[PDB]
Amino acid sequence: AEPTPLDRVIPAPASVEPGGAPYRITRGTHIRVDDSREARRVGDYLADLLRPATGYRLPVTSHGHGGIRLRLAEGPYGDEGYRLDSGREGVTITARKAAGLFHGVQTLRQLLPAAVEKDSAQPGPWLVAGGTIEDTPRYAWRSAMLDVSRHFFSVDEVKRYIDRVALYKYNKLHLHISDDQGWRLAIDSWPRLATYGGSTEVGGGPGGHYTKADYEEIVRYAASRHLEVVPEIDMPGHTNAALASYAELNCDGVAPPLYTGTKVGFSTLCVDKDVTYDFVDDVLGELAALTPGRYLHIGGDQAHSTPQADFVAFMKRVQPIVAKYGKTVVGWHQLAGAEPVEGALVQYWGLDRTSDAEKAQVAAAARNGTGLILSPADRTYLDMKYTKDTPLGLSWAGYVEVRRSYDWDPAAYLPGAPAEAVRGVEAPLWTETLSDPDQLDFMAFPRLPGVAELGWSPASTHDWDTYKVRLAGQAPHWEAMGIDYYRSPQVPWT
Ligand SMILES: CC1=[NH+][C@H]2[C@@H](O1)O[C@H](CO)[C@@H](O)[C@@H]2O
Repeated sequence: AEPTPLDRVIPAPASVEPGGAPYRITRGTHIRVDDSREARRVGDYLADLLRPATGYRLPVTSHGHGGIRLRLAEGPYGDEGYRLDSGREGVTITARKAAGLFHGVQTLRQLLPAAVEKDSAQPGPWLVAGGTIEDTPRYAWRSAMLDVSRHFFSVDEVKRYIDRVALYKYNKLHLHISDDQGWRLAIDSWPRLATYGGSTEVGGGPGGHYTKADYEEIVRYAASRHLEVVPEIDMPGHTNAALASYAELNCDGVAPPLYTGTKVGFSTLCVDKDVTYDFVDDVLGELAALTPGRYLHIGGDQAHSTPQADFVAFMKRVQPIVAKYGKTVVGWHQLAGAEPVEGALVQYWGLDRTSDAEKAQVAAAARNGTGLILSPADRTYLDMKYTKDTPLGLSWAGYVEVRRSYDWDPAAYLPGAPAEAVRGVEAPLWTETLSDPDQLDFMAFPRLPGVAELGWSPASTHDWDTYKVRLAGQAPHWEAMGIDYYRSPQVPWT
């Protein structure tokens, strides 16, 4: 009978001005896109979302009057923002670019009743609160990571996770496609990596890998949901799958057995063998050809078997290879202490218990111009248990309930780091313990939207007490969408 309030959206929109009567979507509603082919793709995506639960035809049309209009226009919304106007006559989403229209659609779906997400016809009514939202993002780096190395996830399961992150306006998908327990991408020049290095996973199950066509399909689908794919080939540590596949990559020339455990820090590429850099060049060159995004993530975490000076020598030689293939380096924050090249970004995954000296090394790099991606392990690691009783996940970084994950400020977080060095945030989901897509959802939700809100919303909107009510408001939508989630006692679920 009553619309959801115009402000009950995550991320919190930059500006919300409620007023006037709601729009009611009915069988006469059309989706109008004018003559833009870019807007027509967004219109078709919206019609796909709405047709099952409404049962309405919802034709996507160039001309029309009233109804839902998606309009590309010059305006003050940048590359990702939009304005959404709703009243008795219709709803109009205006933006500079298709990504902004797409973000406005993600808001519109949160404004609609939870039953709109159902996959068969529902009664409605389909109300959208009256007023105007004007919305633009705080940070440009708003990313979610999936580890498909520890347990492998199929192309369709990666698409499903893309659809989860698209709900909350993430714009980057970091795929961790190599580790000790699996190598997940076909490399034509090193064909044993995928067939043998991809042949298993944590726990000894059958593993799998993406053919180049599978990977292209993941990239294409991600782009259709306005996610830029950031692939990671972790080096020089976390390389057992590669080392097990090619004896010659090992310092002693002996291939180790495939690894199906969960320990870390034991593996290393051979920093002083020429073949090591031919291998990296070949692999990063093939990956670049599949990567229309700007970045290649070279990892750099837990190289505990690589002495410091060898780690530095290795990264000095590898960073220029990323440049050669026309991309920007991203590494885990161990790179900060190993001469990051100009323009390289580092991903901070430390926690409150990380040494002060280690924090200061990252802060010094930031002060020196190195951009920071924040993903603290005791804040935004979605594989981290909520409490001691969580049946999945890890607790190496302690326990991370919903409020802990949300309630901090990226601009005022790492001591000594300039706020302008912070490019944004990431919510990584590591998979030592997760082996099916429902377990992924149970650990991703309900913290995933909170990290998206950190990336997107203005600092002035940040407030746990009001955010938790917006978060409780998502639960019926997730139930209609088939998403399992942790029902935290911190959140006032209805
Ligand atoms: C960057 C980073 N290195 C470690 C750490 O994060 O924790 C993950 C599990 O939470 C683990 O899988 C990974 O090897």
